[PDB]
Formats: sequence, C-alpha cells, structure tokens
Amino acid sequence: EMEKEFEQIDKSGSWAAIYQDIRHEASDFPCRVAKLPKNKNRNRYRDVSPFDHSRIKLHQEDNDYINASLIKMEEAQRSYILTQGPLPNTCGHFWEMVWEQKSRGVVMLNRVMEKGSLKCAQYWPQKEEKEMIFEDTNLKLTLISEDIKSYYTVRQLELENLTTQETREILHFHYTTWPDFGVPESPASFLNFLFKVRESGSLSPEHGPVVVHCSAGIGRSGTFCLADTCLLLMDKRKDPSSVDIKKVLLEMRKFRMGLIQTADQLRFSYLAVIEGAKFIMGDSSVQDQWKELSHED
Ligand SMILES: O=C(O)c1ccc2cc(C(F)(F)P(=O)(O)O)ccc2c1
Repeated sequence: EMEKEFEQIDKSGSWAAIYQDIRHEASDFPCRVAKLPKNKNRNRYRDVSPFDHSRIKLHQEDNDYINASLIKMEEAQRSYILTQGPLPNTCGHFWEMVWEQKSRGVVMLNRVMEKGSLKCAQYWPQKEEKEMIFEDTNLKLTLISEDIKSYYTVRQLELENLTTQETREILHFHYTTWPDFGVPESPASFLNFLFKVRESGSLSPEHGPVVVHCSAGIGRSGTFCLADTCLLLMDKRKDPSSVDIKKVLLEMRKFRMGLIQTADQLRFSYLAVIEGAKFIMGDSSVQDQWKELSHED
C-alpha cells in the first residue's frame, strides 16, 4: 500500500536507495536507429534516445526517425507519446507525428529557456496573426486562442494538413513552473494541471496518444505519466491498494529510458497519486480545493 510504504520510506529516509534500485532494474533495449549517423542532428541529448521497439516512426519514405517513444500501458489501457523538446530542425517532424498519430493534446512540461540555455524550440505560434508553416512536412499551425494562468497556459491550436486540407484542433497544455530535475510547487498544483488535461478529452481513447514532453522527454514527462496511470489503475478498480507505483514505473521504462530523473520526482509521484486518490474515491470536491491551492489565478 503506497501510503504506508511512503511513510516507511520517508521515516527511513531511503528515497535515494529506492530510486537507485529502480534504475538498477530498469529495462535496457537497443536504440540502433537513434544512434545512426544521419539522426545525430535529430537528437537533443546524446544519452537520451528512444528504444527501437517503441520508437514512433514518421510516415515518410525519406527518414522515419524522431526521438519519441510510445508508452503503451496495457493494463491501464492508456498510451502516451513521450518525446524530447523539438529542435529547430525537427519542429516539422514533431507536428507530422501529432498528425499521423491522431493526437489531440500536447503537454509541455518545460520552458523554451531554462537556466540560461534553450531547452526547446518555439514549435508553436505565439500570435494568431503569425501562423507557422512547416514546408518539409506540409503542415500549417495557427494559434486560435489561449487561456493564461499563473503557472500554466492552455492554447487552442489548429493543425492543418496542407496536402489534404484536413483540419484538426490541438490543445496545448504548457506547465511553466516545473524545474528540470525539479518537482511541482505542490501535489495540488500538479493535480489541478493533470485534471485540466483530463477534462479536455486529450487523454481519452477516442483520440491518438497525447504527446507529452519536456526537454529530454523523460524526467518531468515520466512523473506526469506515472501519476496519471496510477490514478487510472486505481480508478477502474476503485482500489488504491491494488496499485504498485514502483512496478508501474518499471513497466513504463520498458518503452522509454530514464522516466523520472530524481528520487524526489519519484517521491512527488507518490504524493500526487496519494492526494489524487481522494478524488478517485468519490470526493469530487478536492478538485476545487486543488484549484484554490494551485493559485492558477
Ligand atoms: O544530456 C543528457 O544526458 C540529459 C539526460 C537527462 C535529462 C533529463 C532532463 C529532465 F529530466 F529534466 P526532462 O524533464 O526535460 O526530461 C533534462 C535534460 C536531460 C539531459
């Protein structure tokens, strides 16, 4: 049971050991394609690559590579696409993936500039009169509207396949206050954001996998996905005790490496899941409490 386990680990102060063991058990699969010479410039970080078995292939005869993985959670029946922050040369690929995978939402857990360095390209339009056109993938992207909150912004975008002129609505959820290798202000702050994504239908099975990313697409992205999945699992069963957080993370790591970068990010995952359990268990009011505590206004 996660809560008793949390108190135990917290009391013993062994989060570092717990986290280290997970890393020791983490799966190791080939990343041959990611390491191919022609893809070097398609990778942001040398040591963060997608496993060949779960990588997302771009539907193009030229080069189907993109540093992105499909985290297909069988038991929970939810899939996510974890990817790195797109590079200046991979923004068109990023949107090609969103189109081809039929994703409705994109969760950005990082900022374009963090710690004096550019951790992601500005792959989306910031002004409605300034739409973006990715000639390479033949896609056009337009900002339609945006809801700016204190620690996050939700943007409504329109992605158009210029080739077929088909149009789709993309919801962009941008958490702006989550430090790399850091954690959210509080479980309330995180859950308020997670539930904002849930309510949009972006995580629903009637859409392609939600695209989740940060700079590397593993730390903050891993934390977001683990919490959501653990909440989903106990939801379908309405049984919090049936969920084993560490086991869930290990299964996720069979699809992409390094999910959850710090022992504190793992610790926070427990906090977020424990708190979120309240809602899952029939206390819908907590959702409003999280909104208050998040100070989104
Ligand atoms: O160069 C590397 O080897 C490398 C490895 C892991 C990283 C993890 C993050 C993260 F955890 F903060 P993120 O949440 O963006 O996934 C950011 C940058 C990283 C860079």
